[PDB]
Amino acid sequence: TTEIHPSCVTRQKVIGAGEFGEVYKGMLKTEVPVAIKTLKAGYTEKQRVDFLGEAGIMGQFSHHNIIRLEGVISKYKPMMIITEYMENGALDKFLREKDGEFSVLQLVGMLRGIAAGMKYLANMNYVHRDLAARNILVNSNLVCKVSDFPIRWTAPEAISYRKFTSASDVWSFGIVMWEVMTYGERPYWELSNHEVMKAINDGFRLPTPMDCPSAIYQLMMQCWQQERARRPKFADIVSILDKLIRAPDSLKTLADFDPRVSIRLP
Ligand SMILES: Cc1cccc(NC(=O)c2ccc(C)c(Nc3nc(-c4cccnc4)nc4c3cnn4C)c2)c1
Repeated sequence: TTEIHPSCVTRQKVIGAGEFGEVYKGMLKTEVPVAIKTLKAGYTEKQRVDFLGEAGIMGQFSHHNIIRLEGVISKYKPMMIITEYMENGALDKFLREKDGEFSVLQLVGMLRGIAAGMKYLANMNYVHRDLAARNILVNSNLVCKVSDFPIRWTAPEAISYRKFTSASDVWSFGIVMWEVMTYGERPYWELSNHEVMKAINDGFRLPTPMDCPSAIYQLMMQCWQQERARRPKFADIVSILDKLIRAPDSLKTLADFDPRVSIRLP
C-alpha cells in the first residue's frame, strides 16, 4: 500500500467523524485535494485492525466506480487513510439539492456506474452491507463511486438473520435506483422501521417514481424479490443498464405513476 509522508498532507476542514478520529478535506503534494480519515491516539487494537484493514482492501480496489485510495499514513501518528476528493459529495444530498436538474439518461448513467462498481466489489468477494445513496460520492463528471464511510435499505434476510451477501446488496441497489430516480426521496417516507419491515413482509413494495422508465422500475422491482436466489446478480443489472443506455429510446416508455392526490379542473 502506498505510504505517504505526513509532510505531504495538509488537513484543512473537518467534514465528518470516523470510528476513532475525524474526517478532513485537505491537500496532498506530489497539490491534489483529498479526503483524510484519521485514527487518533488511544485507538484500540480492534480499531487499528479495522482501520488498516479498510486501507488494505481499498488499496486492492482499482475501478472507475470505486473510490480510489491515494495512500496511507501508518508509520506515523495519527494514522491516516487518504482518498481522492469528490467535489459534489454524497449522492443523496447532491440529488436532493439538484431536484429535476438532470435528464433520465444522466440518472440511468449514474445507476450504471454504481452497478459496475458493485459488480466489481461482489466479484472481489466484498460484501458492502450498507449500500445507499449516502455512501456514493459524485465527482465533477457526474461519475458515481461506491464508498463506505439501515433497515429501509436492507434485504429481509440480512435484517431477519444477518445473512449479508452480494444478493442483499442487490436489494439495496434496488433502493438506490429508487433514490436516484426520485432525486433523493426518503424510502418509504414516514413509515417507521417496523412498519417498513411489516410492509415488505406483507408483500408491498415502493411505488414507481414520477417520470421513471418502465424498464428501470421493472429492474428495481426484481431487486426486491423476497427470495434471494431470484434476484438479478450485479452482472445482470450492469448488462441491462448498459443496453438501455446504448439504446436510449428504450428509456422513453414510462411506468405509470400512481397519483396520491387528484386535482380536478374543467
Ligand atoms: C469501497 C470501500 C470499502 C471499504 C471502505 C471504504 N472507505 C471509504 O470509502 C473511505 C475511506 C476513507 C476516506 C478518506 C474516504 N473518503 C471520503 N469520505 C467522506 C466522508 C466520510 C465519513 C463521513 N463523512 C464523509 N467524504 C468524502 C470522501 C471523499 N470526498 N468526500 C466528500 C472514503 C470504501
